[PDB]
Amino acid sequence: NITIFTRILDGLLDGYDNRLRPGLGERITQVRTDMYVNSFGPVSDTEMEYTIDIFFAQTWKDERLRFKGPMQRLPLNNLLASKIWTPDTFFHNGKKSFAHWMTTPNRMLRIWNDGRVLYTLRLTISAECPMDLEDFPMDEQNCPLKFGSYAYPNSEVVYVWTNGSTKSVVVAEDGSRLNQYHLMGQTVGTENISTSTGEYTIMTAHFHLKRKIGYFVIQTYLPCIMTVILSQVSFWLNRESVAARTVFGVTTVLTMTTLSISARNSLPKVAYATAMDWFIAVCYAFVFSALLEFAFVNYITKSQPARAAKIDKMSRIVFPILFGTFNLVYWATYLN
Amino acid sequence: NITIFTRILDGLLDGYDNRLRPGLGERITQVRTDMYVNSFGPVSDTEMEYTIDIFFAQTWKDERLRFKGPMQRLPLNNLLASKIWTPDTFFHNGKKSFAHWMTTPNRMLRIWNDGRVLYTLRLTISAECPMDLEDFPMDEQNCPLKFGSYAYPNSEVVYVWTNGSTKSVVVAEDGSRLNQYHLMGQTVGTENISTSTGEYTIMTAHFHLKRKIGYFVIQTYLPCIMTVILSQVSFWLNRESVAARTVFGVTTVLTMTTLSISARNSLPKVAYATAMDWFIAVCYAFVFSALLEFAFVNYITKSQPARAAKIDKMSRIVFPILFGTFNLVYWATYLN
Amino acid sequence: NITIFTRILDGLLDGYDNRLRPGLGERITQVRTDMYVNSFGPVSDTEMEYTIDIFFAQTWKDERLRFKGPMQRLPLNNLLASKIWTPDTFFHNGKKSFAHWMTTPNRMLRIWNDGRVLYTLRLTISAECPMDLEDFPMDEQNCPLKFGSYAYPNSEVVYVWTNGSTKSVVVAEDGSRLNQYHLMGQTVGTENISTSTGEYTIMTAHFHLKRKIGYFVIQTYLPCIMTVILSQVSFWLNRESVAARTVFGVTTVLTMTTLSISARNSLPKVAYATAMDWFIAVCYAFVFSALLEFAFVNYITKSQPARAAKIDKMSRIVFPILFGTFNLVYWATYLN
Amino acid sequence: NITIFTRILDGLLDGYDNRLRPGLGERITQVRTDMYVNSFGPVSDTEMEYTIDIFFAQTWKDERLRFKGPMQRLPLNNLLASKIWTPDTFFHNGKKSFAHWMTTPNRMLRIWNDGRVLYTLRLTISAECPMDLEDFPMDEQNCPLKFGSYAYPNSEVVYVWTNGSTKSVVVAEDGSRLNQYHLMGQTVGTENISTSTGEYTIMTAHFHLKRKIGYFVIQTYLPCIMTVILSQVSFWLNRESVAARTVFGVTTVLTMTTLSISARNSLPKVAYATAMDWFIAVCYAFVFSALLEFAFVNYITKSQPARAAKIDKMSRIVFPILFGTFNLVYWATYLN
Amino acid sequence: NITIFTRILDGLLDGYDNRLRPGLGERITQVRTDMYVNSFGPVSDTEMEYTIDIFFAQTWKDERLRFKGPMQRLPLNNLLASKIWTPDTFFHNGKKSFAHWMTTPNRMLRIWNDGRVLYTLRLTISAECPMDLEDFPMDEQNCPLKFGSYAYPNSEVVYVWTNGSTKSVVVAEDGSRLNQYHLMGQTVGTENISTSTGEYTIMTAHFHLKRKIGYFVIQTYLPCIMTVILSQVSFWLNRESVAARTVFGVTTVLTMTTLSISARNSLPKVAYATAMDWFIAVCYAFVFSALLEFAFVNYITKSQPARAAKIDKMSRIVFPILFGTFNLVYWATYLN
Ligand SMILES: *[C@@H]1O[C@H](CO)[C@@H](O)[C@H](O)[C@H]1NC(C)=O
Ligand SMILES: *[C@@H]1O[C@H](CO)[C@@H](O)[C@H](O)[C@H]1NC(C)=O
Ligand SMILES: *[C@@H]1O[C@H](CO)[C@@H](O)[C@H](O)[C@H]1NC(C)=O
Ligand SMILES: *[C@@H]1O[C@H](CO)[C@@H](O)[C@H](O)[C@H]1NC(C)=O
Ligand SMILES: *[C@@H]1O[C@H](CO)[C@@H](O)[C@H](O)[C@H]1NC(C)=O
Repeated sequence: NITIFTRILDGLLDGYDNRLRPGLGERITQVRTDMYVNSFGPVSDTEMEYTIDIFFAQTWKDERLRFKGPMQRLPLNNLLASKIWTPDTFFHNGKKSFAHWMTTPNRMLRIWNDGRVLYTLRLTISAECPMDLEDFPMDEQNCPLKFGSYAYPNSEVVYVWTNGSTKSVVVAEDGSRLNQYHLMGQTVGTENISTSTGEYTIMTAHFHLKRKIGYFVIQTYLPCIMTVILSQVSFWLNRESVAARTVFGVTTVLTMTTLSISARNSLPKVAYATAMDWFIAVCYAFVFSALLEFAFVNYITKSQPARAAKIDKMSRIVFPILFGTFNLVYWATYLN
Repeated sequence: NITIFTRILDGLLDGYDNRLRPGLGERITQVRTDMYVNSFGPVSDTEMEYTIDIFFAQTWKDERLRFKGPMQRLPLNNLLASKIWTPDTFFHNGKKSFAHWMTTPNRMLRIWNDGRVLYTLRLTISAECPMDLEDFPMDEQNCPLKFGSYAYPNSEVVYVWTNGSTKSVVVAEDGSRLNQYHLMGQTVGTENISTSTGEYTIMTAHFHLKRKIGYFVIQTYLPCIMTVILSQVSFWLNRESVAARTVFGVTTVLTMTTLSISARNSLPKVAYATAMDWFIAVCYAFVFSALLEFAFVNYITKSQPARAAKIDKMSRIVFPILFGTFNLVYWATYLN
Repeated sequence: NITIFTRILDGLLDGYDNRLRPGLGERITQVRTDMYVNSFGPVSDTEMEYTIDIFFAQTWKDERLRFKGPMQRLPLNNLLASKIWTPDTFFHNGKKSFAHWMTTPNRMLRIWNDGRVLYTLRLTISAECPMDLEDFPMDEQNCPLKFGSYAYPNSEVVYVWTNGSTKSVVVAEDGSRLNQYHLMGQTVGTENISTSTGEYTIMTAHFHLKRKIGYFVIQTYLPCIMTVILSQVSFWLNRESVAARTVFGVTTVLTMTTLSISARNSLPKVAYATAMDWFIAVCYAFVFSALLEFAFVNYITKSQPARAAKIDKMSRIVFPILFGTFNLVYWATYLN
Repeated sequence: NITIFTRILDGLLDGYDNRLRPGLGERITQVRTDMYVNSFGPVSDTEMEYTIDIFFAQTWKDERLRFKGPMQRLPLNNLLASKIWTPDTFFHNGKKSFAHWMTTPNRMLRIWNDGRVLYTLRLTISAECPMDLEDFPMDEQNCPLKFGSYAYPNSEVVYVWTNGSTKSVVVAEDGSRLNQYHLMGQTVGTENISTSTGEYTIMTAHFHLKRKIGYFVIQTYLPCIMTVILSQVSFWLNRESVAARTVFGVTTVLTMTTLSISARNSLPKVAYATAMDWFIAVCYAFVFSALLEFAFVNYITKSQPARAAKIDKMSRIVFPILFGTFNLVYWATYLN
Repeated sequence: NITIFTRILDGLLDGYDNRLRPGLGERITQVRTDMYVNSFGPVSDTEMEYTIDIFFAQTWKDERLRFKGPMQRLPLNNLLASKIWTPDTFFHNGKKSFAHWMTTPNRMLRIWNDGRVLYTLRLTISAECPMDLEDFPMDEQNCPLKFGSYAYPNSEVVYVWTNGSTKSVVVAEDGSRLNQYHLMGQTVGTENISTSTGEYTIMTAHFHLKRKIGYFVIQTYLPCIMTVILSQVSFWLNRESVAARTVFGVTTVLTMTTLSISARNSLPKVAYATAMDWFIAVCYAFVFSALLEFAFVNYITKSQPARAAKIDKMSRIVFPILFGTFNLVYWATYLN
């Protein structure tokens, strides 16, 4: 009762050429793609890439595989995958894609009487995600995933998402777990590209990432915030205490300087200014300006002590308000 | 007397198809899994994953392999592994699983007269272990290990642990050696998951990890503890010594600041506060507040020196008690 | 109607030897190469190399593959690639070249009735790009890409770019995206090299890279600029304030020192001076010289106070002008 | 005269099954192992592992390979290695073992008339070496190397070292070169282990490593030694010089603090105290205590100046002696 | 006219056994080796290894390959490489050697009528280069490259360099480009080694490397040089300025301390002192001694001010001369 299955498989491969796509010279082969994200791996900002584990699935029609038997489906494994024609799908932005072979090559092959074929494949893709860090860290990144045929133009093989966008891409609840990103949602798109070798259909899946703030708050913003507050303490010290107020300005300015370098060490070496950089510069100005106020006051503490005292007392109030006022504009500007 | 063995093996493979699971269309194939952990590799907190070396073993019944002979068992190696059907077991959370091929592919295959099959396989899994670092470092992590069929639904192939939980998972005494973790114990669990391709049985093994404290004590807590004590020394200095007390506050605050950044460098970039972070903040407040006390005292040392002296003398006692009182609440809160 | 295709392929391979190049002993095999850069990967300055993803394409004539049929072209995949002769092309400067095999080996094979063959191959090359960092960061780097035959001398196999330079190399608009480089343009070149085994033709593709400045401005130049300004503040302080002015000179000089080490940490360990290094040295001299002025003034503040005061007042003006004057010469010298 | 060799090899493989161990069902197969260490690779303390390059050799008896001919030996290469049965030897603690295939798979196969077989194989093992860093750096580590059969229990295959321990393991004079370790010697051991699948013989080779001190002396101890001496200089300064002595204590304490963190950065994240840590703590106490002495003296310099001066003068002598006395106990305690 | 080539190749393989070396049992096989270094890769000092890309070539005589035909040579590729016997050459010190397979395995095979064979192979070797850093950085390193047979003793296979040393090893002009090394020249050597398995011939190629100084000058020496000069400035300050001179000594000593740690971070963890370390120690003594002079002077500024002033004035001259005098001895000692 099992030998029946074996005979059918031999018949299907009898006179079957895997080098020829189904329906060659008769029509255009249609392929349906559905993606299930097993886990959305970490996003390496420095390398401008991300890791993803998916169960990539394809469906298409092959008349040569039509069969009649008691069983309407033929679940199988990688053993028969190489014996028949499969599309030469590849990822344009996939820099290094390697499948999993342990314990067994994770491949599923199913066939129905009508000749429909289902070929689900597991993959891990280190695809690149270019990002415009103009509003970093309050940025919404759109990491795409582009794949298509390598040798079959749009006139021979066509890729189309199955059903709607919701069913086309499925993300596991526990899979979408990142340390510094929120997976807001997913979208799909298709387009044609003309090249030297002809037109090729392209399937693009976009993942909307909303960076979660709070790590940099504990890392960069707070030290800058407290650093500015530390410098303003010098305004409460006597003018004649030249040495004491000198340390406050010198130490704070250097403290801000090292934070600027340290903060960008983890950040990618992008040749443009981010929102964080502007925030650092403002904090640098406050501490730097505070030092100037002391130096200017100390310079005129002899000729006109009266005005010098007014500046010191006035300074204690002006700077905290300006720093507080700036923050509301800053955070409100980006958090909206 | 050895040729007898060779003839039997040829007979078993005579007319045997490895593309068809045993008992197809007659019943549901039952698989028993037992795991022996050769060594529990290091846990990379930054990468939120861990390494494990195990002798994964599976057992199932195949009537096609029934044989009669003087020997009741047929120990073998990887040579015959690929010649017969094996389950397409894979690890859902296994990000990169690679077997060991040196000196020889570590695979064992045994067969009995009844047709029972034993297939033990060695593997090294870089599986991911998501962790909720709300109580870090005093946290108990539950790193799971999920595996199941990739192409055979729950209606065809079923995985079940053999005997009880104790015998199902075995850990070598010397294997469970980690630098910053205690292997409290192991547990097993099974569940069904419904997907587009059908229901699949899932086997989950949970390892209970109790992080061992003491590395961070020598790394983060003690420098913070001594740093707070260092700042309080300024309370024992004369008020007029403005420059001397100034250095204590400035240096200590920056010292705490750098520790906060340095401490999280090894810690993963998680977007939420840990218990250690709260401890750092409190230590920051003490040193920061100590500076305020000196600044406030130095500001009113002219108008009302009497009250200023009282604050200084009172400060020497209040702060150490508060810091000592806080620690008892802190450690007792988490160590319980 | 499909079997016709299968018969033709069998006929082509009937009596076809892939170990013999086409037109052997009759003429010289001519190969046309066209390159399409899918994406210009990051350039690792420390490793003096770069990553590139290209669709390398070759064209040549093979009389043995002449065929007659209804279809004038035979699109195919990697399956037939190994069945026929192909050139042993390799990259001389390619340190580690690995192709992409997922989902399928990205290879295209096309044949026409005349016998023309097109063999496009995807590759990722970690080629080395030697750079002369004499004008770093204002440098224009010319990263080449050299490839040629490994076993067929120039007398047997010849590589020539197809059409002009513009069509020979094509770069995708989104592919040429780097963090700290501008892809100004591309060029091609060919040359013969004589070795022990004979003459071999060489095909060289040069990419002109214009480093984009601005990352180092926020990283190195600005801290140096503000550091120099910070030191000059000591010139506005009273001479008798020995301790206060002492901190300015000491802290600034060390600040410059650490920047010099930190700046070169990311830079490759090149045994020669860059333009940035000279800029750092000048900034070091200003801060260092400022300390000398205070020390010299403090030494003669007793014997001849009159001249000491003149130097201090004069110093406040001389140094800022010299630093400002130097920058115009510096930036203008390289930005031209 | 060469064809004679070819005929014999064909005869040996005629009717030879590599899936059956020699002497099956007649006796227990005996295997002799001899190891020649080509080079003892570096030991990664952080990863708790080491690299080793060896020419692993095995010897056993196979009656099926008995032959008669003019030549008493048959030197060969990897070509015939896969054609005959070989043991499934594997390394229990080998985390990632990969052989060398360039230029050719480094395998030797020799056969004599009696049927004795010699199978030498080159390997590189990233085996793990657990270490008890209780006396670090003055520690003697015993890195083992365990290997045995994966599928053949102790009742079928037995591993035994050949001759004595000296001949069993051979280390090249230039191979045993490490940056921070001395290869004192080697030893061998055998034991039986009972598991679920049966008893398996185990062969263990232990390498005695005596860590060479001197790198940490220039890295950790000396900075601590000079740091303590630097703090004691404050004892030679006048009491009224509050600011000057303040810097000594503050800077030295922070200097010790950063050394503690920096020292353990290279050290593995072990959750227990090492000998170096205790040495650091003592040095921390001296600098910390020195600050207390100044603070205590400065506090009572008004009420009882006489006793304050005695403490300062006495302090200059007590602390250096205690630090010197402690070192003799420390180094002598571990260097014995 | 092409079929003639195909027939000859079939005849050569007709009755040809690749498991038997040529001239077996008749003479000793002689192999000539010539090396062409495509590029001398970077030398990783920390890992004590280097990367090299070479076109390794071998030549030997095989009577079985004698043929007669119109063409006197048979250029080929990797296709026929595995069909015939080749030596089992391996690199003793090669830790990880991997060939290049893209676009095609870079292998050339040529045969002449007499039976001479040429087999050029491309390789990339991460060989280890032990170094004695006694005179670092002014050191001349001799990185070797050892290779030989793995299974054929010296009595069967012999390796000999072809012609003289100049022709034996060839280095491309642009290939020998390193960041911190000069390729002074190359040499070859041969020797016999006796082991358990017999005598094996060894071929050794030595590369003479002259480290280029200048990177450490900008990294370590200059900061130390300026640091010493900075400390000596305190000698020009008034004795009563206790606080000011205190900062100079404290900051400079710590600055030297951090440089010592930072300098060795890139340097390998060698357990012995280098020339740079001695230079650092001397610079440490100057800054450390300068602090002692101030402390000693400040201690006796009351009892005998006259002698204290003499020391200060004398100190300003003695220390710069000693530091200048030391450098001439230092650099001249190693630069000769
Ligand atoms: C691509 O080409 C096909 C040709 O049938 C067309 O139907 C489709 O709309 C095109 N897609 C785009 C995005 O232009
Ligand atoms: C999974 O399905 C099987 C069907 O027989 C059932 O017996 C089992 O209880 C199910 N497991 C769970 C966890 O629901
Ligand atoms: C290389 O040799 C060929 C021989 O035909 C010649 O035509 C060509 O000009 C040569 N190229 C160069 C750069 O000399
Ligand atoms: C292991 O078992 C064998 C059985 O023959 C015995 O001879 C040997 O002594 C045992 N080894 C140990 C260490 O117990
Ligand atoms: C190695 O042995 C051969 C034996 O013929 C001898 O000719 C050669 O000189 C020996 N080489 C050395 C370095 O001793």
